[PDB]
Amino acid sequence: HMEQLKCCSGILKEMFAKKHAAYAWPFYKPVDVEALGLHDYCDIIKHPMDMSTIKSKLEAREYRDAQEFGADVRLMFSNCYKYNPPDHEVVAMARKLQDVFEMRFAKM
Ligand SMILES: CCOc1cc(=O)n(C)cc1-c1cc(NS(O)(O)CC)ccc1Oc1ccc(F)cc1F
Repeated sequence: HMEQLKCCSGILKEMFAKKHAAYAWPFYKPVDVEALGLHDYCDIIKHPMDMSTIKSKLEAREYRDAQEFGADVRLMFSNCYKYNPPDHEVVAMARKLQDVFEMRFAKM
């Protein structure tokens, strides 16, 4: 249980690294509704998620097991697929970052 949570920090650190930075940058900080002009984001997305919030929740003790961590990382991607159109640039970036997460998260 304790060993799994330490590995979860390693997955988040890889996602934050310069290697994946080209498609991981719109997921670093929370979705800015006022700056981008996304008036209906809070209406459609009920539970918003970002890499900084997952990092903060992990830095504390919000997740009991790795499954709770995974559910939050998958929520971040699910929010991107629900709100944005299927042909948007951020959707393709979410798929590439999910490919990185799913590969490392499965190997534990
Ligand atoms: C209209 C798309 O807006 C978003 C919806 C969404 O679901 N996500 C996860 C992110 C963004 C998003 C948020 C920020 N700015 S921010 O400070 O909030 C985060 C750094 C910056 C870019 C963002 O996306 C893109 C927008 C245009 C483009 F050409 C490619 C993009 F990738």
